[PDB]
Formats: sequence, structure tokens, C-alpha cells
Amino acid sequence: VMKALILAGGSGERFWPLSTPETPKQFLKLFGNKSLMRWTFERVLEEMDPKDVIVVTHKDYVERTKKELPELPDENIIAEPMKKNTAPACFIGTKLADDDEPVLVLPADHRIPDTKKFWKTVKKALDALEKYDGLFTFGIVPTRPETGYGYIEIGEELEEGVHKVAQFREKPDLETAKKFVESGRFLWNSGMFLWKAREFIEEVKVCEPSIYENLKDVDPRNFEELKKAYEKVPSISVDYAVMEKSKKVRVVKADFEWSDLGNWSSVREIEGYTEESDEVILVDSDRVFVKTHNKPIAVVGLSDVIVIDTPNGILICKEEYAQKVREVVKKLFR
Amino acid sequence: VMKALILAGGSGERFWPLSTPETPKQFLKLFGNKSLMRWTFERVLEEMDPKDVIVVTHKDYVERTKKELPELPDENIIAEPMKKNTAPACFIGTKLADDDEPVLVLPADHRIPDTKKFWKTVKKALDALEKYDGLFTFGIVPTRPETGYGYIEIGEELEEGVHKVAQFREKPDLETAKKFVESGRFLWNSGMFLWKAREFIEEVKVCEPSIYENLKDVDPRNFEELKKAYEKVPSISVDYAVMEKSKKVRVVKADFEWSDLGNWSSVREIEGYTEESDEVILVDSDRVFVKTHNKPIAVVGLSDVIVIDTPNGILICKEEYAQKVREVVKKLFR
Ligand SMILES: O=P(O)(O)O[C@H]1O[C@H](CO)[C@@H](O)[C@H](O)[C@@H]1O
Ligand SMILES: O=P(O)(O)O[C@H]1O[C@H](CO)[C@@H](O)[C@H](O)[C@@H]1O
Ligand SMILES: [Mg+2]
Ligand SMILES: [Mg+2]
Repeated sequence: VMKALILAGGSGERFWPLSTPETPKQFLKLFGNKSLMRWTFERVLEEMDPKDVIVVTHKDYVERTKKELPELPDENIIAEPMKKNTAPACFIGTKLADDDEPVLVLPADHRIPDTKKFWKTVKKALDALEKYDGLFTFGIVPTRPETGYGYIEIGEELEEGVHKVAQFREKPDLETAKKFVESGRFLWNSGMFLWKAREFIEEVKVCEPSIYENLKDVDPRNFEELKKAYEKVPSISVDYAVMEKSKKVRVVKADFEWSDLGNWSSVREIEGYTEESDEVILVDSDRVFVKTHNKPIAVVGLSDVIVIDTPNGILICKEEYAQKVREVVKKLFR
Repeated sequence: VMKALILAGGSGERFWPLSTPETPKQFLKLFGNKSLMRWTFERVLEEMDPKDVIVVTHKDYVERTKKELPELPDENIIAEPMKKNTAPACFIGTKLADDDEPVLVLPADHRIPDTKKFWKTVKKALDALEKYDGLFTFGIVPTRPETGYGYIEIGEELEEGVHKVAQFREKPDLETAKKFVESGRFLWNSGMFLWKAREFIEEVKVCEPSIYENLKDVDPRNFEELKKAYEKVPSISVDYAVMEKSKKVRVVKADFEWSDLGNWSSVREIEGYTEESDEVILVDSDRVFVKTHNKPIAVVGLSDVIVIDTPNGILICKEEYAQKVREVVKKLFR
């Protein structure tokens, strides 16, 4: 008896020109001709009955979610009145479980190719959840001082493979993040969580009452009642709202390869640089990532660059600047 | 009276992806809505009759030249059976003039916007030719240690702006070029020439017998006789064949703006770098030259780059590597 809560992700802005302007990243078909969301759903269905899966998402994306995920019952798509970030989404989705029921909370727009190792780790977390309670995170070994992740300080070994969390720090500044990675005492928050419904609801009561007092009585399926509640409700992530403040966080180490697919460089990391061919010509150019559309692309005198050609536009991006495609979209659709 | 010889060698590898094998550089409408050659022709027609204009070019470009230059008689286009650079084209075109007729020799693929100052300079050269004899060049004031140009050392002043050439040095290396520009005593060779027909021909006898012996008696309007004769003729520019060796080179200073339009960078130099707009989005990118086709182009974290989008393909080039675009064509040509 478990529920799985799939959270709509944010914008596909950093994947321009593949991405149409406001389209959520979770709909991108970056691999195997299926959306990030679809692969996520299929990973969940490996062990779960679709009736036990909830997608909490903005109302605009409901119809396309139905289409991506025909196996999901319609009643299991909770349409949000507006974008309030993950804490209110978590709350309303979690409220649909029984008090004593675990809820696996998953972003829609990550990539985890080994679905068996994924479930291996989730089963270890479920067993640990039974023994220790608390809010469970899944930690990845950090390879860089990334400033858009949360950092989980590994605390006392509850048992082999499962630790308390000395502290949770969401999106530290660069110099803080450097020191974390350099200490060896931290893992990256993979952005997925596990908790028993009741226990998370009470942590929100304590941690962020503004959400709890307004949603506690709300029927998530009744849009009108949700819309009124959500206006009184603050926009904030679960990480800041709850994780950074809770006294009972636990971490398990991820048994699996993972990515949040932050930008075009994330994609290159997975597929590799592009080789020369009849469509990709490289003269004095190393470490290029090129996606051709309908014609040859030649790159001369430049290394460490991303070139993406689609009917919507062409991006030519110095690798280390891949985050700034956000700014391209700001200028293009203002 | 006077002959004009337009040399149409049909380079264009460096203007990929705009140029093609069938549309070399001289046919590109880079400026205005006319080709480089057409502007050149119109420049010449400001003072001369089409009857007195000769185009020397590879057979493959002949019918397109006729379309480009409809005022030119069909016999004023001399079809070359194969490319052998400027020295033999010079010889065969100059053979069509009478012995003491001046021949004005012009590249088809350069750009000189001020046609009146052009002719001011040419008339000054004709006056000097009539007084002093010899082979005339048109010298441009250098602004950089360009290694692809010939350099003309300024000798004794015969007349205001008319000098004997003390030495002509074709395509010196970077160090030497630097010293020539630093000295203040050298002009760039513009690739244009003026001579009396017989004097030039005789000058090739001494300087490059290989060209004179095999072409002296050949009628350039006999394609079959010309094909034979061309087989034994070296491929060599007039600058290496004759200008570096002759003891009777004169130079006139150019009263006018000129460019050889060597590569895409040369076009930017004329038109300027590209402004941000609805179709050119620039994020942390300075000094970019972008030509769009049908969609927006974004350049992120990159400066001093050239990006050309055409139906035939996309070029992305670091500016200082503009010359190596030719290798793209070589690579697509197997
Ligand atoms: O909402 P965001 O910016 O995508 O961050 C969330 O996901 C990260 C992993 O993708 C985590 O590292 C963060 O802690 C957080 O849970
Ligand atoms: O063969 P190239 O590369 O076109 O060089 C010729 O033209 C140059 C001017 O463009 C001159 O600078 C050279 O001296 C030569 O006349
Ligand atoms: Mg996220
Ligand atoms: Mg030339």
C-alpha cells in the first residue's frame, strides 16, 4: 500500500529551440521518442498499479497529461489553479493517501535509466521508513559545486545504508557549495522524497502553517475550492518550506545513475560529443555537440560549443553558458 | 584606345554556405542586389564601351556570365579550358589588344564603391603609362599585417602619386608583413593592373617563358587550340610570375576605398557587426556577425564569431579562422 505522487516540473526554457516558449520540460522528448514524463510514468508502473499514482499539475497541462499517460485515471490528475511550486502540490497530493500510507514523491522531468536499481533503492527506503519514520531523501554523490541543488549533510548511521540528516541546505551559494563537496560529508538531494502521508502533513503544520491551515479541509479534486485556497497559499518549494526546517530527515544513497537534465550540457553528458559526418563538419573544432535539422552544420575554430538547429531557431552556445538559454527565451518572448 | 580585362577566376570556397560550385564568389550578390562582377562591370561601363571589355573565365561559368553581363558581346568572353591562376589569363586577354593599346586588368570579385575616384586613379595611371611605360599597380594604404596581400615598396617619385616600385613582395610571412606596415614605405597591391599590350607580353618572355612559348601564337577564341596550349602552362599568379621579377613596375596610390572581400570577415568589415533584434539574440556575446535565413539565431557566451544560415547549410566560424571555411567545402567534396 503506497502512493506515488508525480509532480509537474517547471519550464522547458533551457531547451530552446526544441522547447516552445512556456512548455513544461516534462513534455520534452529528449530520448527514445518519449517525453521525460512518459518515461517517469513507465518507471513507476514497473511496480505500481496506475490507480495508486497521482499527477499533481497545473490545469493547462491536464489534457496533455491525459494524452501522455492514457493508463492514468482522470480522477488521479489533480489540476492546480496556479503555479505555487512543490510544497502545496506535495501537500494536496499527499492528503489523498491514508494517514499511515507511504507516498513516493517524484519529479516528472528527471532521467533514471535503470528502473530496477531505482526500485531497489525505493524498497530500501520503504523498509527504513517503517523502522524510523521521518522524511526520506535520496542522495547522489556530488561531482561538482552545483548551486541549484539541495545538499544533505550525512548524519548518524541509523543502519547500514540509511542515515539521519545533520542538515539540509537548499541552493547554497558557490563558495558554500564548494566547501560542502570538499568535506565529503554531503550528498545532493535528488529531488525525490518518501514519507507517510500523516507524518508529512504534520511537518507542514509545524514547518509552514500558511499551507496547512488553508488546505487541510480542501478537496483537491474540487477546482473551485482549490482555487480559493491556493490564492491564500504561498508559493514555495518543499525543500525550503519543509526539508530545510524539519528535525526528522533521513537519507538513503541512490543505487542508480541519475540526472535532473538542467540544460543542453546535461544532454551532451549522456549522449556524448558529436562526431564529424556528412551533416556535421568540424574544422579546428573539438568537443562540439550538434543537433542537425535539415542541412549540414559546419563549425570552424571553436571548441566546447553546443549547436542546436530546429524549425523554431538555432542556438549556438558556449558549453559553460548552457544555463543562460533561459535569458535567450526572456528576450525572444517578451 | 583602351581595353578592360576582367579576370573571373571563380574562387568561392570561403563563402560557403552561400556560394556553390555553380555560383562562385563573383556571382554573389553580397551588396545591393547585384553580384560582385556586375558591380565591377557597371564601374567599368561608366567610361568604356562594352565592345572594349573582355572577361576571361572558366568555360563552366560562361553562360552564367552572359546572363550576368548581357551588354557584353558573346566574343568578349574568353573561355578558359581549365584554371591556371592570373598570369595566363592576363597573357591571353592582353593578347587581344593591339601592341600599344593600354590594358586595364581587373578582378571580378573585389569591391570599390566610389567609381568616380576609381576612374580618377585610372586616368592618372593612363597619363603616367603614356609618359613612363612599364607595368602599373594600384597601391592601397595598409591597416594590418595581412599575409595574403602582395606588398609594394615605394620607389622614386616620377610624379605626384606615381612611383617606380623598388620591390614587389607577394604574400610575405607574418613577421615580414608586420615590418612592412610598421615602416610606412609599403602599399598593398590591390590586384589590379594597367599596361600596354606588347610591353606586358614581352615582360612574360623574360619572367615566365613557360607561359609565353606555349601561348604566344595561340588564338584565345579557339577553345580547342587553347585547351592544348593550357596543358603545358604552369598555374601561377601574375604577381609571382611577373610582378616579383620585373624591373619596370610602377605604382599609383589609390584615391579610393577598396576590399578584396577575402572571406566572411571581410564582409563584416564593410557592413559592421550584427545588432540584437527579434531574429538575432545575443547573450554574453560581443562582436558577432550573423546572417539569418528563416528563423531566429541565438549566440550565447561567444564573441568574435561568424554565423551564416542559408538553405545550403549553417556556418559557425570563429572570426580569425574565416579563411579555413574553404576546408568545409573540401570536406563535403570528399
Ligand atoms: O525545484 P528544483 O529547483 O528543481 O530543485 C529540486 O530538485 C533538485 C534535484 O533536481 C534537488 O537538488 C533540490 O533539493 C529540489 O528538491
Ligand atoms: O591571388 P590573390 O590571393 O587574389 O592575391 C592577388 O590579389 C591581392 C589583392 O586582393 C594582391 O594583394 C596580391 O598581390 C595579388 O595580386
Ligand atoms: Mg525540479
Ligand atoms: Mg584575387
